[PDB]
Amino acid sequence: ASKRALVILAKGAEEMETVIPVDVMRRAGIKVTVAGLAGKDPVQCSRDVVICPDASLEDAKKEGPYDVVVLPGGNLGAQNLSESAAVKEILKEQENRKGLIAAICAGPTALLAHEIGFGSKVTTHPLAKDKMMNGGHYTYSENRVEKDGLILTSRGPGTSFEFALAIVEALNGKEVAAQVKAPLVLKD
Amino acid sequence: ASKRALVILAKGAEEMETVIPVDVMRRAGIKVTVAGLAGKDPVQCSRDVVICPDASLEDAKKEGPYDVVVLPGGNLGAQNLSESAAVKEILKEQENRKGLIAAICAGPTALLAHEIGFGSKVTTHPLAKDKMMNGGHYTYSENRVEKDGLILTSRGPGTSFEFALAIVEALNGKEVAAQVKAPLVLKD
Repeated sequence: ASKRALVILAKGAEEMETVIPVDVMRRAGIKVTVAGLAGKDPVQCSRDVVICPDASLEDAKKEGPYDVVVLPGGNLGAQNLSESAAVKEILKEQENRKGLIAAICAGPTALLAHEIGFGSKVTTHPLAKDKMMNGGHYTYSENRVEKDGLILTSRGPGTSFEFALAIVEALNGKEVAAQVKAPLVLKD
Repeated sequence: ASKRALVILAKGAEEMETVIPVDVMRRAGIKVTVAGLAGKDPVQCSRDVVICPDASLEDAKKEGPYDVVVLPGGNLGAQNLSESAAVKEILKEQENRKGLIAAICAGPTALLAHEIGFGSKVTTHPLAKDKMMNGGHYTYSENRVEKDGLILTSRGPGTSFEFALAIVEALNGKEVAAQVKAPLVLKD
Protein backbone atom coordinates (compact mmCIF):
# COMPACT_ATOMS: atom_id res chain seq x y z
CA ALA A 1 0.00 0.00 0.00
CA SER A 2 1.28 3.45 -1.00
CA LYS A 3 1.15 6.22 1.60
CA ARG A 4 -0.75 9.39 0.75
CA ALA A 5 -0.11 13.02 1.71
CA LEU A 6 -2.37 16.06 1.44
CA VAL A 7 -0.68 19.46 1.10
CA ILE A 8 -3.11 22.37 1.48
CA LEU A 9 -2.05 25.37 -0.61
CA ALA A 10 -3.52 28.82 0.04
CA LYS A 11 -2.71 32.26 -1.31
CA GLY A 12 0.20 33.77 0.59
CA ALA A 13 1.74 30.42 1.45
CA GLU A 14 5.53 30.25 1.70
CA GLU A 15 6.48 28.61 -1.58
CA MET A 16 9.75 27.12 -0.31
CA GLU A 17 7.87 25.50 2.60
CA THR A 18 5.40 24.07 0.07
CA VAL A 19 7.71 22.77 -2.67
CA ILE A 20 10.40 21.21 -0.48
CA PRO A 21 8.07 18.77 1.35
CA VAL A 22 6.16 17.96 -1.84
CA ASP A 23 9.39 17.21 -3.72
CA VAL A 24 11.01 15.21 -0.92
CA MET A 25 7.88 13.19 -0.21
CA ARG A 26 7.52 12.27 -3.89
CA ARG A 27 11.19 11.25 -3.88
CA ALA A 28 10.17 8.88 -1.05
CA GLY A 29 7.45 7.29 -3.19
CA ILE A 30 4.59 8.98 -1.32
CA LYS A 31 1.53 9.92 -3.36
CA VAL A 32 1.21 13.67 -2.72
CA THR A 33 -1.83 15.79 -3.55
CA VAL A 34 -1.28 19.56 -3.60
CA ALA A 35 -4.81 20.82 -3.02
CA GLY A 36 -5.82 24.42 -3.61
CA LEU A 37 -7.84 25.86 -0.75
CA ALA A 38 -9.87 28.10 -3.08
CA GLY A 39 -10.12 25.69 -6.03
CA LYS A 40 -8.02 24.33 -8.90
CA ASP A 41 -6.78 27.75 -10.04
CA PRO A 42 -3.09 28.68 -9.81
CA VAL A 43 -2.04 29.97 -6.39
CA GLN A 44 0.14 33.04 -5.89
CA CYS A 45 2.55 32.36 -3.05
CA SER A 46 4.12 34.85 -0.65
CA ARG A 47 7.08 35.70 -2.91
CA ASP A 48 4.96 35.69 -6.10
CA VAL A 49 5.84 32.17 -7.21
CA VAL A 50 2.68 30.80 -8.84
CA ILE A 51 2.00 27.09 -8.34
CA CYS A 52 -0.73 25.06 -10.03
CA PRO A 53 -2.43 22.69 -7.56
CA ASP A 54 -3.16 19.10 -8.45
CA ALA A 55 -6.79 19.44 -7.34
CA SER A 56 -9.20 21.60 -5.40
CA LEU A 57 -9.46 20.92 -1.68
CA GLU A 58 -13.13 20.06 -2.21
CA ASP A 59 -12.21 17.28 -4.63
CA ALA A 60 -9.20 16.07 -2.65
CA LYS A 61 -11.36 15.87 0.49
CA LYS A 62 -13.37 13.10 -1.17
CA GLU A 63 -10.31 10.99 -2.03
CA GLY A 64 -9.16 10.56 1.57
CA PRO A 65 -8.10 9.46 4.02
CA TYR A 66 -4.50 10.69 4.06
CA ASP A 67 -1.62 9.38 6.14
CA VAL A 68 -0.40 12.96 6.65
CA VAL A 69 -1.94 16.42 6.25
CA VAL A 70 0.68 19.12 5.63
CA LEU A 71 0.12 22.79 6.41
CA PRO A 72 2.75 25.13 4.92
CA GLY A 73 3.61 28.43 6.52
CA GLY A 74 3.68 32.00 5.31
CA ASN A 75 1.79 34.51 7.47
CA LEU A 76 -1.06 35.17 5.04
CA GLY A 77 -1.24 31.53 3.97
CA ALA A 78 -1.61 30.44 7.59
CA GLN A 79 -4.32 33.06 8.16
CA ASN A 80 -6.29 31.73 5.19
CA LEU A 81 -5.92 28.21 6.59
CA SER A 82 -7.04 29.40 10.03
CA GLU A 83 -10.25 30.91 8.64
CA SER A 84 -11.33 27.94 6.50
CA ALA A 85 -14.11 25.69 7.76
CA ALA A 86 -13.04 23.03 5.26
CA VAL A 87 -9.58 22.91 6.86
CA LYS A 88 -11.19 22.60 10.30
CA GLU A 89 -13.16 19.56 9.14
CA ILE A 90 -10.12 17.91 7.55
CA LEU A 91 -7.94 18.45 10.61
CA LYS A 92 -10.55 17.29 13.14
CA GLU A 93 -11.17 14.16 11.07
CA GLN A 94 -7.43 13.50 10.85
CA GLU A 95 -7.04 13.99 14.61
CA ASN A 96 -9.89 11.58 15.36
CA ARG A 97 -8.45 8.81 13.16
CA LYS A 98 -4.99 9.38 14.69
CA GLY A 99 -3.38 10.40 11.43
CA LEU A 100 -0.27 12.56 11.23
CA ILE A 101 -0.62 16.34 11.08
CA ALA A 102 2.44 18.35 10.01
CA ALA A 103 2.75 22.14 10.06
CA ILE A 104 5.73 24.43 9.57
CA CYS A 105 6.65 28.05 10.33
CA ALA A 106 3.40 30.04 10.77
CA GLY A 107 1.40 26.97 9.77
CA PRO A 108 0.93 25.64 13.32
CA THR A 109 -1.17 28.66 14.28
CA ALA A 110 -3.95 27.05 12.22
CA LEU A 111 -3.97 24.20 14.75
CA LEU A 112 -4.77 26.73 17.46
CA ALA A 113 -7.52 28.32 15.37
CA HIS A 114 -9.17 24.91 14.87
CA GLU A 115 -8.51 23.59 18.42
CA ILE A 116 -6.28 20.73 17.24
CA GLY A 117 -3.87 18.86 19.48
CA PHE A 118 -4.18 20.98 22.62
CA GLY A 119 -1.64 19.88 25.21
CA SER A 120 1.01 18.99 22.63
CA LYS A 121 4.56 20.28 22.50
CA VAL A 122 4.96 22.39 19.34
CA THR A 123 7.37 24.77 17.65
CA THR A 124 6.77 27.64 15.24
CA HIS A 125 8.69 30.37 13.51
CA PRO A 126 9.99 32.63 16.32
CA LEU A 127 7.77 35.45 15.04
CA ALA A 128 4.67 33.25 15.42
CA LYS A 129 5.35 32.11 19.00
CA ASP A 130 3.14 34.67 20.74
CA LYS A 131 0.21 33.87 18.45
CA MET A 132 0.57 30.12 18.95
CA MET A 133 0.82 30.45 22.73
CA ASN A 134 -2.29 32.61 23.20
CA GLY A 135 -4.08 30.88 26.09
CA GLY A 136 -1.28 28.47 26.97
CA HIS A 137 -2.91 25.53 25.19
CA TYR A 138 0.43 24.14 23.96
CA THR A 139 3.94 23.82 25.37
CA TYR A 140 6.51 25.65 23.28
CA SER A 141 9.74 24.14 21.96
CA GLU A 142 12.70 25.72 20.21
CA ASN A 143 13.74 22.49 18.46
CA ARG A 144 14.10 22.78 14.71
CA VAL A 145 11.69 19.85 14.32
CA GLU A 146 9.29 18.82 17.09
CA LYS A 147 7.11 15.70 17.14
CA ASP A 148 4.64 15.08 19.97
CA GLY A 149 2.30 12.19 19.29
CA LEU A 150 0.61 12.82 15.95
CA ILE A 151 1.60 16.52 15.77
CA LEU A 152 4.80 17.34 13.88
CA THR A 153 5.94 20.97 13.69
CA SER A 154 8.94 22.90 12.41
CA ARG A 155 10.21 26.45 12.54
CA GLY A 156 10.89 28.01 9.14
CA PRO A 157 12.02 27.90 5.52
CA GLY A 158 15.51 26.80 6.56
CA THR A 159 14.07 23.81 8.45
CA SER A 160 11.98 22.60 5.50
CA PHE A 161 14.32 19.74 4.56
CA GLU A 162 14.48 18.42 8.12
CA PHE A 163 10.69 18.85 8.35
CA ALA A 164 10.10 16.88 5.14
CA LEU A 165 12.52 14.08 6.05
CA ALA A 166 10.82 13.75 9.45
CA ILE A 167 7.54 13.14 7.61
CA VAL A 168 9.21 10.49 5.43
CA GLU A 169 10.70 8.83 8.51
CA ALA A 170 7.32 8.78 10.26
CA LEU A 171 5.57 7.29 7.22
CA ASN A 172 8.19 5.09 5.52
CA GLY A 173 10.85 4.54 8.19
CA LYS A 174 14.42 5.57 8.87
CA GLU A 175 16.03 3.65 5.99
CA VAL A 176 13.91 5.24 3.26
CA ALA A 177 14.53 8.70 4.73
CA ALA A 178 18.27 8.03 4.73
CA GLN A 179 18.16 6.79 1.12
CA VAL A 180 16.21 9.85 -0.03
CA LYS A 181 18.52 12.18 1.91
CA ALA A 182 21.84 11.15 0.36
CA PRO A 183 21.39 12.57 -3.19
CA LEU A 184 20.18 15.93 -1.79
CA VAL A 185 23.67 17.01 -0.69
CA LEU A 186 22.49 18.24 2.71
CA LYS A 187 25.13 19.37 5.20
CA ASP A 188 23.89 17.50 8.28
CA ALA B 1 19.04 51.08 -9.24
CA SER B 2 17.38 47.71 -8.58
CA LYS B 3 19.30 44.57 -9.53
CA ARG B 4 17.67 42.12 -11.94
CA ALA B 5 17.84 38.33 -12.15
CA LEU B 6 16.78 35.98 -14.93
CA VAL B 7 15.80 32.43 -13.93
CA ILE B 8 15.39 30.11 -16.92
CA LEU B 9 12.76 27.43 -16.27
CA ALA B 10 12.55 24.33 -18.46
CA LYS B 11 10.53 21.14 -18.23
CA GLY B 12 12.22 18.68 -15.90
CA ALA B 13 13.89 21.37 -13.82
CA GLU B 14 14.40 20.65 -10.13
CA GLU B 15 11.62 22.66 -8.52
CA MET B 16 13.38 23.11 -5.17
CA GLU B 17 16.46 24.49 -6.98
CA THR B 18 14.16 26.90 -8.83
CA VAL B 19 11.92 28.19 -6.03
CA ILE B 20 14.55 28.65 -3.33
CA PRO B 21 16.73 31.12 -5.30
CA VAL B 22 13.68 32.96 -6.66
CA ASP B 23 12.22 33.34 -3.16
CA VAL B 24 15.47 34.33 -1.48
CA MET B 25 16.42 36.80 -4.20
CA ARG B 26 13.02 38.50 -3.97
CA ARG B 27 13.48 38.67 -0.19
CA ALA B 28 16.68 40.58 -1.01
CA GLY B 29 14.78 43.12 -3.11
CA ILE B 30 16.06 41.77 -6.43
CA LYS B 31 13.69 41.95 -9.39
CA VAL B 32 13.47 38.31 -10.53
CA THR B 33 12.01 37.12 -13.82
CA VAL B 34 11.17 33.41 -14.04
CA ALA B 35 11.24 32.86 -17.79
CA GLY B 36 9.82 29.77 -19.43
CA LEU B 37 12.17 28.26 -22.00
CA ALA B 38 9.28 27.04 -24.17
CA GLY B 39 6.92 29.98 -23.62
CA LYS B 40 4.55 31.40 -21.01
CA ASP B 41 2.77 28.09 -20.36
CA PRO B 42 3.01 26.35 -16.98
CA VAL B 43 6.12 24.20 -16.58
CA GLN B 44 6.07 20.69 -15.13
CA CYS B 45 9.13 20.24 -12.95
CA SER B 46 11.02 17.04 -12.17
CA ARG B 47 8.81 16.03 -9.22
CA ASP B 48 5.58 17.15 -10.95
CA VAL B 49 5.32 20.54 -9.27
CA VAL B 50 3.84 22.87 -11.89
CA ILE B 51 5.11 26.46 -11.86
CA CYS B 52 3.73 29.33 -13.93
CA PRO B 53 6.55 31.47 -15.37
CA ASP B 54 6.43 35.24 -15.27
CA ALA B 55 7.22 35.48 -18.99
CA SER B 56 8.49 33.56 -21.97
CA LEU B 57 12.24 33.52 -22.48
CA GLU B 58 11.70 35.25 -25.83
CA ASP B 59 10.00 38.20 -24.11
CA ALA B 60 12.38 38.29 -21.15
CA LYS B 61 15.35 38.31 -23.54
CA LYS B 62 14.22 41.74 -24.77
CA GLU B 63 14.03 43.26 -21.27
CA GLY B 64 17.70 42.69 -20.45
CA PRO B 65 20.39 43.02 -19.46
CA TYR B 66 20.38 41.04 -16.20
CA ASP B 67 22.87 41.25 -13.35
CA VAL B 68 22.65 37.45 -12.94
CA VAL B 69 21.41 34.57 -15.09
CA VAL B 70 20.37 31.55 -13.02
CA LEU B 71 20.30 28.00 -14.39
CA PRO B 72 18.49 25.50 -12.13
CA GLY B 73 19.37 21.83 -12.13
CA GLY B 74 17.42 18.66 -12.65
CA ASN B 75 18.86 16.24 -15.23
CA LEU B 76 16.18 16.73 -17.88
CA GLY B 77 15.92 20.45 -17.21
CA ALA B 78 19.66 20.84 -17.74
CA GLN B 79 19.48 18.82 -20.96
CA ASN B 80 16.76 21.12 -22.29
CA LEU B 81 18.91 24.12 -21.38
CA SER B 82 21.94 22.53 -23.07
CA GLU B 83 20.05 22.07 -26.36
CA SER B 84 18.56 25.58 -26.58
CA ALA B 85 20.11 28.09 -28.97
CA ALA B 86 18.32 30.90 -27.12
CA VAL B 87 20.12 29.93 -23.91
CA LYS B 88 23.44 29.88 -25.78
CA GLU B 89 22.86 33.45 -26.96
CA ILE B 90 21.85 34.68 -23.50
CA LEU B 91 24.85 33.07 -21.81
CA LYS B 92 27.40 34.24 -24.38
CA GLU B 93 26.04 37.78 -24.14
CA GLN B 94 26.20 37.64 -20.34
CA GLU B 95 29.77 36.32 -20.45
CA ASN B 96 30.86 39.10 -22.82
CA ARG B 97 29.41 41.87 -20.64
CA LYS B 98 30.99 40.26 -17.54
CA GLY B 99 27.69 39.59 -15.83
CA LEU B 100 27.21 36.89 -13.21
CA ILE B 101 26.21 33.38 -14.30
CA ALA B 102 24.91 31.01 -11.61
CA ALA B 103 24.15 27.32 -12.08
CA ILE B 104 23.35 24.57 -9.58
CA CYS B 105 23.35 20.77 -9.50
CA ALA B 106 23.15 19.49 -13.11
CA GLY B 107 22.73 23.06 -14.34
CA PRO B 108 26.45 23.72 -14.90
CA THR B 109 26.59 21.10 -17.66
CA ALA B 110 24.77 23.66 -19.82
CA LEU B 111 27.86 25.88 -19.53
CA LEU B 112 29.89 23.09 -21.11
CA ALA B 113 27.35 22.60 -23.89
CA HIS B 114 27.51 26.31 -24.76
CA GLU B 115 31.29 26.72 -24.22
CA ILE B 116 30.90 29.19 -21.35
CA GLY B 117 33.64 30.00 -18.86
CA PHE B 118 36.22 27.42 -19.92
CA GLY B 119 39.13 27.39 -17.50
CA SER B 120 36.98 28.17 -14.47
CA LYS B 121 36.78 26.19 -11.26
CA VAL B 122 33.27 24.73 -10.96
CA THR B 123 31.24 22.26 -8.91
CA THR B 124 28.23 20.14 -9.82
CA HIS B 125 26.06 17.46 -8.32
CA PRO B 126 28.39 14.45 -7.80
CA LEU B 127 26.39 12.50 -10.40
CA ALA B 128 27.05 15.21 -13.02
CA LYS B 129 30.82 15.43 -12.50
CA ASP B 130 31.83 13.12 -15.36
CA LYS B 131 29.60 14.99 -17.80
CA MET B 132 30.92 18.39 -16.75
CA MET B 133 34.55 17.25 -16.98
CA ASN B 134 34.35 15.78 -20.49
CA GLY B 135 37.43 17.24 -22.18
CA GLY B 136 38.99 18.75 -19.07
CA HIS B 137 37.80 22.27 -19.87
CA TYR B 138 37.10 23.12 -16.21
CA THR B 139 38.76 22.37 -12.88
CA TYR B 140 36.48 20.48 -10.52
CA SER B 141 35.73 21.47 -6.93
CA GLU B 142 33.85 19.68 -4.18
CA ASN B 143 32.92 22.87 -2.34
CA ARG B 144 29.22 23.28 -1.64
CA VAL B 145 29.34 26.68 -3.37
CA GLU B 146 32.12 27.64 -5.79
CA LYS B 147 32.73 31.08 -7.28
CA ASP B 148 35.46 31.65 -9.87
CA GLY B 149 35.29 35.06 -11.49
CA LEU B 150 31.80 35.49 -12.91
CA ILE B 151 30.87 31.78 -12.68
CA LEU B 152 29.04 30.68 -9.52
CA THR B 153 28.13 27.00 -9.13
CA SER B 154 26.65 24.76 -6.46
CA ARG B 155 26.07 21.06 -5.94
CA GLY B 156 22.46 20.11 -5.24
CA PRO B 157 19.02 20.70 -3.73
CA GLY B 158 20.49 20.78 -0.22
CA THR B 159 22.89 23.56 -1.22
CA SER B 160 20.17 25.77 -2.70
CA PHE B 161 20.01 28.17 0.25
CA GLU B 162 23.78 28.69 0.30
CA PHE B 163 23.69 29.06 -3.50
CA ALA B 164 20.96 31.72 -3.34
CA LEU B 165 22.60 33.67 -0.52
CA ALA B 166 25.88 33.68 -2.47
CA ILE B 167 24.03 35.35 -5.35
CA VAL B 168 22.59 37.95 -2.96
CA GLU B 169 26.04 38.59 -1.49
CA ALA B 170 27.54 39.03 -4.97
CA LEU B 171 24.81 41.45 -6.05
CA ASN B 172 23.79 43.32 -2.87
CA GLY B 173 26.67 42.72 -0.45
CA LYS B 174 27.33 40.82 2.75
CA GLU B 175 25.05 42.87 5.01
CA VAL B 176 21.91 42.37 2.91
CA ALA B 177 22.62 38.64 2.66
CA ALA B 178 22.99 38.46 6.44
CA GLN B 179 19.74 40.39 6.97
CA VAL B 180 17.83 38.13 4.57
CA LYS B 181 19.35 35.01 6.14
CA ALA B 182 18.27 35.58 9.75
CA PRO B 183 14.48 35.03 9.40
CA LEU B 184 15.02 31.81 7.40
CA VAL B 185 16.08 29.79 10.46
CA LEU B 186 19.04 28.19 8.71
CA LYS B 187 21.37 26.03 10.78
CA ASP B 188 24.71 27.47 9.63
